[PDB]
Amino acid sequence: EPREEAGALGPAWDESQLRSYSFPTRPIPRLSQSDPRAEELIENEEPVVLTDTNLVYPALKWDLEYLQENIGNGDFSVYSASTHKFLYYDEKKMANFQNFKPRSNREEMKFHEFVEKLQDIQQRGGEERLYLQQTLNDTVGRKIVMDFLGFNWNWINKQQGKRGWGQLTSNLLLIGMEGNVTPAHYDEQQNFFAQIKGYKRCILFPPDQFECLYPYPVHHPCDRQSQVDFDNPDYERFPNFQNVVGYETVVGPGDVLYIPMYWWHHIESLLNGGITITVNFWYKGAPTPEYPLKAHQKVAIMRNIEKMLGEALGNPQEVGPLLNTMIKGRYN
Amino acid sequence: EPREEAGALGPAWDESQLRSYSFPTRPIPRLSQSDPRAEELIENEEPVVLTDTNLVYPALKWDLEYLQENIGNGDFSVYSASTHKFLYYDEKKMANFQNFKPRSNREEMKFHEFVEKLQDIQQRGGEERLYLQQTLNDTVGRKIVMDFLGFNWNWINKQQGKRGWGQLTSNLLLIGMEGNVTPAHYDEQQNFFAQIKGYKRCILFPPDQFECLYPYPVHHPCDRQSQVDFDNPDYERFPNFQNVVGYETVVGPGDVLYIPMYWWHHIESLLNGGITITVNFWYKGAPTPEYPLKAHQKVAIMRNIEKMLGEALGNPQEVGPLLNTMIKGRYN
Ligand SMILES: Oc1c(I)cc(Cl)c2cccnc12
Ligand SMILES: Oc1c(I)cc(Cl)c2cccnc12
Ligand SMILES: [Fe+2]
Ligand SMILES: [Fe+2]
Repeated sequence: EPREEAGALGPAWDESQLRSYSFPTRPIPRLSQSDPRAEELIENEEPVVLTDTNLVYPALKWDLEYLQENIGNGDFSVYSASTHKFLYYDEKKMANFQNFKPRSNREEMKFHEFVEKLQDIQQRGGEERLYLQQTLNDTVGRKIVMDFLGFNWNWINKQQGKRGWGQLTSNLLLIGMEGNVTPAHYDEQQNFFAQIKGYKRCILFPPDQFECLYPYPVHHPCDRQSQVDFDNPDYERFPNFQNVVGYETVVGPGDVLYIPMYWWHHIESLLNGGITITVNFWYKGAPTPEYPLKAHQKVAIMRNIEKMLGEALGNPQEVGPLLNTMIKGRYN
Repeated sequence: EPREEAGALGPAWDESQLRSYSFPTRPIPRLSQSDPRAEELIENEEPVVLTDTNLVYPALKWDLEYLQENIGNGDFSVYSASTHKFLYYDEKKMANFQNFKPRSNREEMKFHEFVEKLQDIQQRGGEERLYLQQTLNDTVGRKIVMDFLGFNWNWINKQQGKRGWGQLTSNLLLIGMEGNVTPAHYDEQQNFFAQIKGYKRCILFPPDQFECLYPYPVHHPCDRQSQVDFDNPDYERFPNFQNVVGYETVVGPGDVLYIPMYWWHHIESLLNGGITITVNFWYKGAPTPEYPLKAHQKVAIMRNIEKMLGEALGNPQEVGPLLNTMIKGRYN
């Protein structure tokens, strides 16, 4: 059931704001940071919404206005698509596949310019949507640095210690528009996903559902994304999508979602629900210490064979025919 | 056309002694050792029958009687099958596959005992056939050592030098019974196949016909053999067998066949043609020095991925499902 906001301000969100999908899902547990079960889920690399970290307390005041006034005149990466689906591609790998035009084009700008194109689009009721994805570096204004400084570093660094994780690799900041979807993909890093403004539906799939999810080829610029269009699944090409079962939740201002290493996540900003703000924190996982082997290690292996083959053969286009030659009438 | 033996002794063999097969084949060139074209085929790793090496001149006198009188009382590996097809299995790998009973059972013995079971079988018109495959070591009698000593070492060692090949790894000696088939398989070593007594039909396939030949899984005890039963090919399981094209020849006393590294060979002793004797010499190929990649190197690669996977997963039975997970809806 949708959560009731304090002081009776009404339901935070309602069902009609969520897209409809072919697969069932179960709920991710919402817990307190002090709960022993949350700690148990994290070490066990299972998802968990932590409702009371205060991780990004100072950022909760943030709207566009405030950020405009304070982030300063630096350069911000802005992605742009004529549709609700924001398929991230990888630029390095574009060389690997020629018959692939990007359907979502990046563009650098200043915050006011991003806010410009934002207010405009809404004022002219357009279908174009936008995402601001910017790895928070240095150019940022004094107040925002003060906001940053006030994040709950005690809590997060102590999680990094207990999990024996490696180093904080990045802090993306995300500002998007209502209805924005980030299609299913997995990451190699442990992730804390800190919600700030707006509501996001997060659907997660364990790594053992590799077979139902059909990642793009490793050398493909969409490496790590599902090939399956969730809005129109192709059961002829992707029969095992019919078997997919997700874990689902809705995060709002103050919630931190642990997205474990190698879990798929598909993320959507609520329809008619306004802009969204998230900040995420990524940590390199603990290093390798044993059988039975875990699903994610098997995924590591498939990736590695694929990388190796592309090297040995001098050509990523040849990986697929070599793999078929290897299994046809032999392993299949 | 079948070759005419000197002094008009009649056709060496006739068509009716050859089994009938679903695939076409072309002839391997019969050449002289002095011919520049033979040297050109060898360095190019293509097959060639050399008609005048004198490689095993002293052994041409050998029949059963002579060998009995001279090889001495040592131990000789003898394979035994209730059929014409001698499927060699690998003993180490038997652990890897349980639902596999060997259909051709080995047995050690003395030469007279082998000759015993030979004369008997013929006298009692039986379907059981036998092969003597013995890596010539030391136990052998003085005359046979003298025979050995007289082989054309000048010629063979000078081939090893020119080809930059590594070391002579083995000298099998083969004595079999008429109609014996050795089903298609490939070897990793360069091979000189020296015919001595009887006639053998050798059908060879280049390594680029991997796809039509369907080798068993690398961890299978029949690793390196075709899965295809040439006498009853299963075009449902092995569709690309329909595309197979071989190079064929008939070798007799005095002929040496170069079987290049990684070429498939399927070998059959002529029907109604009596016992056969061969001695083969195997050399480790030249070491690796470049694209485009050669078929055999690609075969090296498929083998390696397969070996790696079996290691990483701690279980050869899991190689196949991991490979399918890796290609299904991804590369196929
Ligand atoms: O890597 C990510 C980006 I970039 C943007 C979003 Cl919305 C994500 C959401 C969940 C997990 N990872 C995400
Ligand atoms: O490895 C071999 C054995 I053991 C027995 C036979 Cl009649 C062969 C014939 C051709 C090539 N290799 C062969
Ligand atoms: Fe992600
Ligand atoms: Fe062989």
